[PDB]
Amino acid sequence: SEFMYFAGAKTGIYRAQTALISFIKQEIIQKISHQSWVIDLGIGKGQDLGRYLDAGVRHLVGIDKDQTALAELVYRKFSHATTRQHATNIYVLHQDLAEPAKEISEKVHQIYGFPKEGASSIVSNLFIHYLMKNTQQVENLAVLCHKLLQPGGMVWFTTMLGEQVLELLHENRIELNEVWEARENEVVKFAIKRLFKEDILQETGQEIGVLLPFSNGDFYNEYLVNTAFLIKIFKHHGFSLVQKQSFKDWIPEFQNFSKSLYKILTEADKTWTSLFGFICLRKN
Ligand SMILES: C[S@@+](CC[C@H](N)C(=O)[O-])C[C@H]1O[C@@H](n2cnc3c(N)ncnc32)[C@H](O)[C@@H]1O
Repeated sequence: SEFMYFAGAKTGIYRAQTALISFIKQEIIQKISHQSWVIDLGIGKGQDLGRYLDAGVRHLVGIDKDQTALAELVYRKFSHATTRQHATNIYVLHQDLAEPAKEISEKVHQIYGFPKEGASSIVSNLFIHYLMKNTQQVENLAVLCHKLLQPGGMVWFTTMLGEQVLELLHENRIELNEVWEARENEVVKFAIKRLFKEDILQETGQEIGVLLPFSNGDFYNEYLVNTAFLIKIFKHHGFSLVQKQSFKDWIPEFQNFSKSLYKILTEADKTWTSLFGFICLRKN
């Protein structure tokens, strides 16, 4: 009897760049070590689960809408055994995070043991763009974060930066349905398809297509995150900006965490990384 699985042959040109992203998420998640209640908005397949465990978070609440992803998080938890401090409890909530923030806050608060006052941190990595659809969706996101947090709680966001993408497209003179491409030794490494007519950054609703790597030109559409607009809506809802910084700024520390991968990062890697950034906000 035999079972065989053949993946497409895939080169390693994304080695160093994806190790940089992992290092960044780890340094961010390390900052909330041993907190009692941490909520993750858009937790997916649990890619950050190893990080949350290494940080000793005590109660992780992970919310996502994709039952398939969440099952992979369950398999990941139960395969792969752990025993390091003191053990994190995990609560997975299957929920569409575009629904009214009041309902989502009620379901979360009904999780056995969730604090009436609220959690200590909200983490969301590469998710908030799904909610940049229109003004109501951004307000909903800020009201949901306000309801789930205790005062002084913090929001730890990670996102593609819409200002930088628009600036990137303009400097390369990319018009409506055209594509910016990275290219390395004659292969398209990264790419962005412009899908907005406007030449000025809109609050909400501007789409681009990002190339999915190792596909044969499959582009997946996302909205642009206007971080100015995001931070401004969060300000209207009781949050102060704490920190806002490009992923490119972790590259020097990265040299101390694997000198090897540091030296292999290419100029296309650095340009792609520059499009992503961290944003910390605190509830007043
Ligand atoms: C880029 S992924 C991965 C997020 C994860 N924290 C990570 O860094 O890998 C974004 C996740 O957002 C989830 N998502 C997209 N739209 C959503 C919605 N309306 N409600 C809840 N989750 C959503 C997807 O299921 C996906 O797992």
